[PDB]
Amino acid sequence: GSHMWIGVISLFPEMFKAITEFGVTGRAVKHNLLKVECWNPRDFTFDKHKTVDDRPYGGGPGMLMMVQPLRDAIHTAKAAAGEGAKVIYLSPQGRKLDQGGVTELAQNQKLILVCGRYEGIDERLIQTEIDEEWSIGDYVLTGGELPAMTLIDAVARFIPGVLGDGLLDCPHYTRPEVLEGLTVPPVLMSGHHEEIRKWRLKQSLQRTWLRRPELLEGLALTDEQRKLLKEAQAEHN
Amino acid sequence: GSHMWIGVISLFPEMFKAITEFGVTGRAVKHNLLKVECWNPRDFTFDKHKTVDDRPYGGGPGMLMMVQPLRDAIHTAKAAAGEGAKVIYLSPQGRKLDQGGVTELAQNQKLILVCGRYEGIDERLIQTEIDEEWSIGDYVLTGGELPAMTLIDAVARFIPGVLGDGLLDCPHYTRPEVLEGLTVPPVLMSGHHEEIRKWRLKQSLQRTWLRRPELLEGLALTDEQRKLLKEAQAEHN
Ligand SMILES: Nc1nonc1C(=O)NCC1CCCCC1
Ligand SMILES: Nc1nonc1C(=O)NCC1CCCCC1
Repeated sequence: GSHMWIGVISLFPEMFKAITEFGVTGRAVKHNLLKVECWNPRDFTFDKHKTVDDRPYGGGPGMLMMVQPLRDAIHTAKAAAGEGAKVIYLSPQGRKLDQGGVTELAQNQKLILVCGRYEGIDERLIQTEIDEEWSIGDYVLTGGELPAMTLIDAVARFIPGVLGDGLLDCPHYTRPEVLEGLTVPPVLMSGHHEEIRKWRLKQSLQRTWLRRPELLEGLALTDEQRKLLKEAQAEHN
Repeated sequence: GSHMWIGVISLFPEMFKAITEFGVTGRAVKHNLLKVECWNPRDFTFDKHKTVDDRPYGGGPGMLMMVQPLRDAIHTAKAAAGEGAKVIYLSPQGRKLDQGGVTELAQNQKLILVCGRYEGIDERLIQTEIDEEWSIGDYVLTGGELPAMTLIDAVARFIPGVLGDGLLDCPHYTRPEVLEGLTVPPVLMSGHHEEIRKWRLKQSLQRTWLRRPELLEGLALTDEQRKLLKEAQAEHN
């Protein structure tokens, strides 16, 4: 119902087939719940070799994205989007993406994602063309395409019809009942939905505490969560 | 020279064309510096509909990856890799990936990346088949393929011949000298390499301090870095 439009600026638009042609996101595109539209800076060049990079002022080992083709591609995308479109640049210098951030971005009906290549883009373009800068993680990649697709996949899950709480997920079990000597926890076989809910919640609480203690600090646990966590920490001791 | 082999278990192997056919990583594959080999659990099914999912014990809204096809695919990949291969599962419950973690993973000559779909995989498979669990970020995606590709792209940068310090990157500038009233910092035009190096370092220090203060805590700054940062904080005031 509340479909989403995402414009993409990229030198390798065919990379985005990975999300538009496969799985849940592929279905979302086919069903017109999500639309991904790509513009290639190479198409906006004029020199006879279609040059899309340029030398950095001050010297340096690498190259930067050439301003004019990239600038023109962005302007074209903005015009196609109309008013309301938020322009986002993916880079390690951006705001750290988390699920809260995903929910925020997902409120936007229109996004334009600029995918950097080489050593990046001109700083003045960030000032004049980019509304927000985001990062998917503290690591370095060869291009902004994978971060853009990661963002798209993340926000797509919030679009109505695409699918079917601060804690890590509980463990999951399926057939067979015994796998290499390891049995399914009896509570999951019991058929008692309330016990199953509490066990799963307790497991999530235990796993978050053991693996990601800092995530617990940012939460105000319910009475039930405080109790189950206490139980888990007592059993762990 | 120190090429890398990465095995992938995925229901959508064609997604990985995004990294194997394009850009820096595409070149790495063509030049045999990086090899990405995929196995599809669907190929290991036997039922007439090639079923790759299964119902979770204890009930629940979603489905899990079916154990037998996934187990068989993993075993096949391991056999193809031989000894030394580290098997990695991508999920939000994994160890948080950062650049330090990328450098660690990049030491491995062989990796096998298991890409979960649906609600995930059986916990006992994690215990019996998975060596390490990693996460690219605190957000939820539809599948492990994008995280796997993100990891591959990240570690590929450390392979010799693929390409050409705790701080955020400095701003970059290219042509033209004036862009919508915004000029290139004169120091980058000066031709004085030492001044340019110090300005870039100071900019990185300033940006890290303003955007990601916590990253500074984890660093032991050099005498020069302490001074340039002090200068930046004085100028900011
Ligand atoms: N990490 C990240 N989070 O979002 N993007 C990231 C990245 O590593 N992007 C690669 C590009 C970014 C532009 C400069 C060239 C490298
Ligand atoms: N975040 C992440 N970091 O690594 N993987 C992530 C993820 O969100 N993976 C999606 C899959 C994970 C298996 C269960 C179904 C969802």
